[PDB]
Amino acid sequence: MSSLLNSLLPEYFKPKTNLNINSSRVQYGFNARIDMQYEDDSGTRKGSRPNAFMSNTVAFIGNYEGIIVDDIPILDGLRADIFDTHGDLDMGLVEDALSKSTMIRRNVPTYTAYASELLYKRNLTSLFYNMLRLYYIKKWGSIKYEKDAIFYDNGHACLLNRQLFPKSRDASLESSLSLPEAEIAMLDPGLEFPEEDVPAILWHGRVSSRATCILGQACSEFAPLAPFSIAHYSPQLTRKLFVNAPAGIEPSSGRYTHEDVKDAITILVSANQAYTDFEAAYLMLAQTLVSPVPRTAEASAWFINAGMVNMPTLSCANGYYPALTNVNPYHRLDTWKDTLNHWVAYPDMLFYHSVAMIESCYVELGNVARVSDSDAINKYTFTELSVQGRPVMNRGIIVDLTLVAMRTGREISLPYPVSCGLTRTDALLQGTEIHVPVVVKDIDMPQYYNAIDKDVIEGQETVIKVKQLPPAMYPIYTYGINTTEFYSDHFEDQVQVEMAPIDNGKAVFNDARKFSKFMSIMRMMGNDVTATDLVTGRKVSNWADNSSGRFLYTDVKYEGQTAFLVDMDTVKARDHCWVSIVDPNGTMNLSYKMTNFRAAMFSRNKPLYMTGG
Amino acid sequence: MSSLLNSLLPEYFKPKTNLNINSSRVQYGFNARIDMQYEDDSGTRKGSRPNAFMSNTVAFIGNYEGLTSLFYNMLRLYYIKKWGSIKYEKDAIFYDNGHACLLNRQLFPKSRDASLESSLSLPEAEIAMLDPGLEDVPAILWHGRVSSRATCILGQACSEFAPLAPFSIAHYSPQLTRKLFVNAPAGIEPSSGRYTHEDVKDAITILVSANQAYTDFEAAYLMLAQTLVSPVPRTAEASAWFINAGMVLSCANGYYPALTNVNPYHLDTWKDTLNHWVAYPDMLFYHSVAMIESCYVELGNDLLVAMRTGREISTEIHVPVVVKDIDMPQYYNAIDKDVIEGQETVIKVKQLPPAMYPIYTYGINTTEYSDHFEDQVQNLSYKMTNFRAAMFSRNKPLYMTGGSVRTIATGNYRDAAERLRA
Amino acid sequence: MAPIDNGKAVFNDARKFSKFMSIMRMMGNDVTATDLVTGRKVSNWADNSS
Repeated sequence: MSSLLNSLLPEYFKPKTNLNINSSRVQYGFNARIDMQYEDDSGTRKGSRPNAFMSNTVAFIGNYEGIIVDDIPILDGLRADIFDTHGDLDMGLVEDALSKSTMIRRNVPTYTAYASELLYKRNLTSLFYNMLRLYYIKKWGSIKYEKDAIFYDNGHACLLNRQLFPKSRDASLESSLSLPEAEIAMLDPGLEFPEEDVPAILWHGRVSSRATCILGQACSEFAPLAPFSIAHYSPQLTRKLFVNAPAGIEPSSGRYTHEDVKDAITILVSANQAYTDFEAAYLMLAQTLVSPVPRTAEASAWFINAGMVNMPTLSCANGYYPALTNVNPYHRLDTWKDTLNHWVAYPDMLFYHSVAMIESCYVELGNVARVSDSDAINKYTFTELSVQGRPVMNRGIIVDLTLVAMRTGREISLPYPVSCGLTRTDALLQGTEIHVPVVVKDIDMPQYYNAIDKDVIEGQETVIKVKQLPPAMYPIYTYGINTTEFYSDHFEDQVQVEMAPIDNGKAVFNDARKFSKFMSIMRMMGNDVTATDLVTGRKVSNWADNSSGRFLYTDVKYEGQTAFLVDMDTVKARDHCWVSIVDPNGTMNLSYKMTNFRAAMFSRNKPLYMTGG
Repeated sequence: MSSLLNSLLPEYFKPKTNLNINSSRVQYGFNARIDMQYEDDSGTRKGSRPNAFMSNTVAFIGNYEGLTSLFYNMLRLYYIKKWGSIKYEKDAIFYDNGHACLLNRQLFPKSRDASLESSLSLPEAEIAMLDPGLEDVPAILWHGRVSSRATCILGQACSEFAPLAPFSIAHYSPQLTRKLFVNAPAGIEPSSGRYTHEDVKDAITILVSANQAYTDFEAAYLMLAQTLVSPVPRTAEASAWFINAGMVLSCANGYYPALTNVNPYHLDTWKDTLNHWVAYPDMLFYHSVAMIESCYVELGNDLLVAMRTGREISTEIHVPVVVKDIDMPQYYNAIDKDVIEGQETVIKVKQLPPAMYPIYTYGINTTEYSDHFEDQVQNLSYKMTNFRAAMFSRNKPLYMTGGSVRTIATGNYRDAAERLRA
Repeated sequence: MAPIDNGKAVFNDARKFSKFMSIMRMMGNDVTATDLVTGRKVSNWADNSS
């Protein structure tokens, strides 16, 4: 659905058609003007950063694995005459329709008997999904993946691509896949009895030399070398595929450009009258196009084990019954062609729709992981109460759309309750410890991170124990539309730290809420604060990120009693465009204001500009 | 966006069509009249400055690195041919106060002496014909037969730009494409080799009309307004901006011409920017000066223009310097505290000073710059009247030629009933 | 003063020069001005009583 994914984009964001991606990493964000202020008994110290960049790093890598599952049939496309008043295939009008057609008279009785099974095999979502992936593989084919590259680095802990993805050879996206071609046979109209477990599709005129090569590779096994997101592992959809084209199928060309795949899709949707099937395939790819680079080192727990993609079995019986498809189809919603028409016009807009969906999900799974099991709407039972339909199983797109509904705070409506796509909530529902690997840089690491060893020499491969999952992304596109006090994504905010002159700079934060806001605003002002917990004896640093530049409370990496000693004569000025706290006395009052917003994107440490219409 | 950048010019100034630029440096300002009145404890004194010239200096020198991208290069080819007699000398002055001096050897190493036409030697990309029947190469529509001259322009527009002299409209750009299909019913002619600046206008006007790429042109027009000219710094410290080099094609109309028909989807003022350029090409110079002034003024405190006008639009740096007088270390924050006339030293810049003073945007909104018309400083009370724009080029007056610019502009509605806000 | 000036201020008026130099001494700051015409120097710390 192009419509609901379009509304997620910000108001200030004015997108153009073409986006020239030339790398496997993009820093999308915005430039804002922050007017910071520090008030005290001595006096006020004002600062102003005219261009402050808040970013979320998004990559084209992510381990996924496809499995063939059984899903509901999509009945949109068939002629409106055969349907009854309620909206189900009234068999008796089918026998009437086949009799008054251009069919062979000896086949009518034998074909009508099979109709009861074959007419309820209508799901082309798997074919459109694979054909969409072939379009983007050939378009952005020049992107590279290096084996010994930096997946994450925060100074203390480093995580390489070798650690997360073993069995991985370095290669370009174009050179990753070597797809073998499936047989595309021509359907004989004078066949005695239809062959079930072999799908037959319709076509307009002659199947071109390039269309054979595309359909051949779409219905085949994806066995990748490099762990790319649009070239993940998928099983063999089918062995043979019939095509009811009176004009003969030309033999396989071998080569094809990305423009020839658009030609193949537009003919297939038009002939078969399968627009709702395409809408399902569009939302499936929107989830699994780009995966987020983790915000913190301990936020890599989401991407350790491979999340399963639910691809519905390829099943189509239009080739055997050409009469039942015509120019007057049955459809539920009137705006049923809108998703295809949007893709044909603006193909590259899917990148913006993809980041909008994953940013909406991973933000909400951040503040869903921080609720106790003893509650009404909790970790296990947040999907059931929200869903007001009849899906086969609460997985795939249903779990991702219900998280978007919670974020925006609106009612999302689909025509068919289809349950296909990636399932994200895997590591959450397990509710166990996850062991993420890390290579150390400094020697004073295991004070900050909950490491397995207490003394570790530099260049050693260690393990961090992550219990509660921290947020993987910070809200940027959904900034101050449905604000919560956890993220604290306000335009205006203030904090009042109360100290007396008798105290020699040392302040104890009994409250957890205002400790988070103090540590966050001090980082906007470019000050490196290092607090120490009095009960446990661990340490936390506000500089635990190089993208957003905010401090979330999950950076403590421990749930206990709140007694944070901060010494305010060890505050160090780190960044440029900063206000100085030389020597405070009395009550401190910090405050900021974000005034205007301008969309900005970065790639290879250079500006990435939007071009076209 | 013509109507946006046209608004930035002052209400009194209305420039003429043509402007014969014959140098790499242009002063622009106004001749105002100041009526001062002084009062203190000793007594009162009244005077009057009859003619006072307040001006900035803007140049065609700026180190930069690289269907909107195609129109961008086609526009750059137009101005290379038109103003293709501007000389860049390597051992010339960039800034000169009296104590310090910056040469063009410094700020621009890896440069030689060349004219603007002699800077680029562009190769030609293959312009092939798309035969109808074929079932990372763009295809564009065309009206009738592709002319012998039109081939050479499209060929050079797609090719790599590799300059010798640092010029603003000849900056380094990567190769757009290798091939470019043209769905022309009549076959294309082979490339001639030579073309006039007038022939590039004919190429742009046809390419936009056929493809209906009016909004793509508007993007390229604004994109060139930033690059076209660069500021000459106000003081020696304001050279810190221009040390590090600032960083600056797909179409499927040829394949599927059914998608582009007689009823296109569009603002109702979506053909104004092209209609403005095709009528008055030399007006871009004034729009460019207006834009780069607004940006570099507000950075002292791109679409910075909103912060300037106040309307809704829809590490220490090591500057290399030359010592002219022996007493230089007293004024500038120099590394070597003892110097000799001729020595090349380096000065330190921590906070970036303003590169330009408000001239066109003088008194539209006054900050405490203190660019008032009337002000009482505490006692000095002055009044500014009788503004008249004047431009100087190569220490002589540069006069505007041609006729008076008549307004072209379309209303918010043609025959549209309801404003579907969108 | 403007940011273009690197701390250096010239007092054309004699009245406000006297008030600046006096209030800076209440604040406990040792200012040393130099006359541009003659080339002599004046210090605000020229008394230990008032």
